[PDB]
Amino acid sequence: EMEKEFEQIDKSGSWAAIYQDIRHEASDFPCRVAKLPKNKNRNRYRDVSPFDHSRIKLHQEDNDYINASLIKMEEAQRSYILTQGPLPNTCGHFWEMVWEQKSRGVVMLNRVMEKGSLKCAQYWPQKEEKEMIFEDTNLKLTLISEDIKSYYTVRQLELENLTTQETREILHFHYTTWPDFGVPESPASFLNFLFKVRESGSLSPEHGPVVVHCSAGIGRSGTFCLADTCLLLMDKRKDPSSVDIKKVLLEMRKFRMGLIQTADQLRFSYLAVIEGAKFIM
Repeated sequence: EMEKEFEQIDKSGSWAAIYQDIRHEASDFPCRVAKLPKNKNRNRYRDVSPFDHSRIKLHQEDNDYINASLIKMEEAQRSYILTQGPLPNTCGHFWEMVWEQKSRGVVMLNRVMEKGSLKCAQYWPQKEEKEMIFEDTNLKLTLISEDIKSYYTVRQLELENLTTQETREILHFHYTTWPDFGVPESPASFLNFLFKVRESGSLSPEHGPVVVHCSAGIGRSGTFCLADTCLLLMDKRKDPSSVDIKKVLLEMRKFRMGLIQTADQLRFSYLAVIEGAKFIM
């Protein structure tokens, strides 16, 4: 199984080398809209832009820009919208997207503050009596319930379109235990978090694409999507050992750049997929 390849990369300590080749082979498409001056304040990092061909467009006649890419996995029959962590001024857009794309879940893989800095705005309400209102996109968000576990937290939020008065329930899955530096020591927690999300039905086809974010929306976000898809494939293909992580990662990078930011996260993905293959099988 790919575990063989895994143990061999380790024996050779050639991860950084395997990871680099991935970067070189990675697709490179234009990001015209993202780089336009009017959308400058709408991007978190200068080096993390969405390709034009796959960016999510807000349903605003005005400005339809939001740093977010739709990753469409044909064979796995799975789609994800990867995005950067909401900025002070793009929280309304963020929710407008969730609303227009008919998303059921939002997966957060970072803490609001990491390494003594703000990795993203507080875009959801912390107390149920203090709803939030985004006047620019005309949406209301209310905390309904919050369940705090050891490595993650699940929140039931209510999103209302103040325009149409229509209401929807968004499940917010927050992975709170990713270390400030490096990757998790054990894929155990990550895989459970993944399974929790799957169980919610947030990944299922009847709903829009699950929104997934980190700070840049490529590192931990890549890991999440890559593990999920690879597991689905091993799960539906006649020959599970035929699933190639490297080929899938490149298929994903056709939709958003930089997924998996380190040779170390790459290893961890390999790890997660393998352990997850065992818990399933």
